[PDB]
Amino acid sequence: SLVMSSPALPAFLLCSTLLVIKMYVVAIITGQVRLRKKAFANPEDALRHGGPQYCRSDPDVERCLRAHRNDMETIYPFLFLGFVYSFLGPNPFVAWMHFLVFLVGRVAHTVAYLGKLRAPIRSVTYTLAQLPCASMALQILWEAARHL
Amino acid sequence: SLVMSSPALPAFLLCSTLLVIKMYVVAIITGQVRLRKKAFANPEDALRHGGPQYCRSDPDVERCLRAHRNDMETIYPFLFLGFVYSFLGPNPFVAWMHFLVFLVGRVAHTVAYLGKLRAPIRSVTYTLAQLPCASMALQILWEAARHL
Amino acid sequence: SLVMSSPALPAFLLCSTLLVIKMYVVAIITGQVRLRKKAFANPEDALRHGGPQYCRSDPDVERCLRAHRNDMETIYPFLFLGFVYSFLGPNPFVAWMHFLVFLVGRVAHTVAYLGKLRAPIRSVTYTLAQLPCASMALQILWEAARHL
Ligand SMILES: Cc1cccc2ccc(N3CC[C@H](C(=O)N[C@H]4CCO[C@H](CO)C4)C(C)(C)C3)nc12
Ligand SMILES: Cc1cccc2ccc(N3CC[C@H](C(=O)N[C@H]4CCO[C@H](CO)C4)C(C)(C)C3)nc12
Ligand SMILES: Cc1cccc2ccc(N3CC[C@H](C(=O)N[C@H]4CCO[C@H](CO)C4)C(C)(C)C3)nc12
Ligand SMILES: CCCCCCCCO[C@@H]1O[C@H](CO)[C@@H](O)[C@H](O)[C@H]1O
Ligand SMILES: CCCCCCCCO[C@@H]1O[C@H](CO)[C@@H](O)[C@H](O)[C@H]1O
Ligand SMILES: CCCCCCCCO[C@@H]1O[C@H](CO)[C@@H](O)[C@H](O)[C@H]1O
Ligand SMILES: CCCCCCCCO[C@@H]1O[C@H](CO)[C@@H](O)[C@H](O)[C@H]1O
Ligand SMILES: CCCCCCCCO[C@@H]1O[C@H](CO)[C@@H](O)[C@H](O)[C@H]1O
Ligand SMILES: CCCCCCCCO[C@@H]1O[C@H](CO)[C@@H](O)[C@H](O)[C@H]1O
Ligand SMILES: N[C@@H](CCC(=O)N[C@@H](CS)C(=O)NCC(=O)O)C(=O)O
Ligand SMILES: N[C@@H](CCC(=O)N[C@@H](CS)C(=O)NCC(=O)O)C(=O)O
Ligand SMILES: N[C@@H](CCC(=O)N[C@@H](CS)C(=O)NCC(=O)O)C(=O)O
Repeated sequence: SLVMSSPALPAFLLCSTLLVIKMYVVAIITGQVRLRKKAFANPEDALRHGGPQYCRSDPDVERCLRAHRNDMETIYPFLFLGFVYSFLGPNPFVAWMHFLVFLVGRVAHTVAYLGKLRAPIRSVTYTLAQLPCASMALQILWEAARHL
Repeated sequence: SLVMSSPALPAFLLCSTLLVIKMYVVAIITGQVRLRKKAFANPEDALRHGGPQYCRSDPDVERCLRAHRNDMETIYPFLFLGFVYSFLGPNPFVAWMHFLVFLVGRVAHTVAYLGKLRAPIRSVTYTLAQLPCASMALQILWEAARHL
Repeated sequence: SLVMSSPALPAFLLCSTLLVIKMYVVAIITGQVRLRKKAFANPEDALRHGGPQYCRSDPDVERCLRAHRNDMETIYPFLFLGFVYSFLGPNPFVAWMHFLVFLVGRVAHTVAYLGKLRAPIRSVTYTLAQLPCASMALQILWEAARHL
């Protein structure tokens, strides 16, 4: 199998796919909140679900959208950086640590966001998860630059 | 050519590039709607196009932005999942079907969204397109996990 | 090193990683603006930073979010298109030019957006940067289609 193209690749693919699934979970939760709170973004949706007054904003729907947006601001860059980093021959354990810190930090971020946990818990989880991303980005920069 | 690195890859690259172009079409439509409805997001834009009163929201611009955001929530994960899945040696026809269902579902989603089609047409197209994404994600999970 | 899998790859990886870092800079700036203007998105954040009245919108925070969103609408597609394009055996100089126009255009876009530069400076930088993206997308389409 081509999953063994590099020793770090299986770990990267596991963490990254779990994070994609975690984003899908946020999308599904958002839909559930829209239904339960009757807060739809579109008149056509609202008319099917009780009337035009249900095309409206809701603070919990907005919170779900913020968590999903923050995921897009961070997880998408990781999918790129982690893939490239997997092929730079990093120490297997060190690579695993980078991916695991990102995975745990991001899952914790969504829990802290949707769970409305006290500040600065969410901010700390965000920062933690970005650390391995910064590390991988710098490593890629050096490797790319030196091959120019 | 390296497009033949796997039998499923050409189909994946065709569908994924068409979807990127489809996102670009949404960006261009959004700009056209801003101009036609004189609804700009920035004072500097509004002042060039008739006055400060034209820095304002518009329901059709907001709808375009929702479609584009939903694209980012779904097409970007597909670009990752479909690329990896192409290298897991899937049945060629089965892979083609996964990519085609996603392509058709997503094009239909944008038509249903921007066309203001009755509910639940958009919701159904969304769900349809996510099915092959869930399928690919699970397959990647098993392949990655078993190589740990 | 696997960075030399294709002659264009090091240049692509350099430009793409710099652009990811540039997105991270926008995220950090956004946080600084939230703090300085006391405009937080969440009640839990506001209560830590002076009171519930500080959960509020701010035009500069909104502008930062627009720049970051526009980045997600454009840089993420580039990460995909440029990666694939690097493996289609393009002329090295021509490829470098595609990546450099995108890099310069996007950095200029963020400067024009956050700097509130007069129209149509931002719109021009956006258009410039999209040109190589359109070019790469078409090239990928032909290469993928002909291998079906
Ligand atoms: C992400 C994902 C991944 C994998 C599979 C997925 C399958 C479905 C799926 N949806 C997202 C939530 C969405 C939703 O709840 N929308 C509500 C608001 C508008 O009105 C709707 C009709 O009443 C209900 C749903 C169930 C229609 C489709 N998402 C998926
Ligand atoms: C996505 C894509 C892909 C490939 C090539 C592309 C080329 C351009 C291009 N734009 C997106 C729409 C955008 C727009 O219509 N903005 C209006 C609102 C603000 O004010 C503007 C100046 O009056 C008009 C435009 C034409 C300036 C640039 N997009 C592209
Ligand atoms: C992108 C990136 C890349 C690499 C490393 C990074 C490290 C941190 C980092 N943050 C983004 C900005 C964010 C922020 O300023 N938020 C303010 C608003 C809410 O309240 C906060 C607590 O008072 C302050 C911060 C510093 C907590 C975390 N970003 C990073
Ligand atoms: C990957 C998806 C993670 C979902 C985490 C959801 C955490 C929800 O947690 C809940 O949050 C509520 C406030 O929103 C509180 O009232 C509840 O006490 C708490 O259980
Ligand atoms: C604001 C703090 C966030 C930045 C986190 C820095 C991550 C450190 O990253 C490290 O950088 C070194 C020098 O480039 C490299 O030699 C290491 O391989 C890399 O792990
Ligand atoms: C990939 C881009 C797909 C663009 C699909 C646009 C569909 C527009 O469709 C139009 O929608 C209008 C309401 O918005 C209706 O008034 C019109 O009858 C209908 O033709
Ligand atoms: C809520 C319903 C959405 C989930 C769609 C499930 C997609 C099924 O996906 C299937 O999963 C099987 C078991 O892992 C695998 O053996 C198959 O290869 C895979 O196609
Ligand atoms: C990659 C990050 C680029 C950051 C570019 C920030 C440009 C800020 O530029 C500043 O903009 C202000 C208005 O916002 C003006 O008042 C100042 O004159 C100007 O210096
Ligand atoms: C609206 C204008 C934006 C579109 C920019 C067009 C970019 C041109 O792209 C070119 O297309 C040719 C034909 O497919 C190819 O032969 C070239 O390799 C490619 O560089
Ligand atoms: N887009 C972000 C940029 C900065 C950021 O990502 N901050 C982290 C830590 S405070 C966060 O969880 N932001 C909440 C959010 O993005 O909604 C924002 O507006 O806050
Ligand atoms: N961000 C989405 C998450 C759920 C979702 O993607 N739902 C689909 C089917 S109802 C959709 O088309 N949502 C419209 C949208 O994202 O604006 C939302 O707010 O609805
Ligand atoms: N989502 C974009 C789509 C069109 C676009 O990307 N336009 C460029 C050039 S005018 C832009 O800088 N838009 C500003 C923005 O996205 O906030 C929008 O709403 O304008």
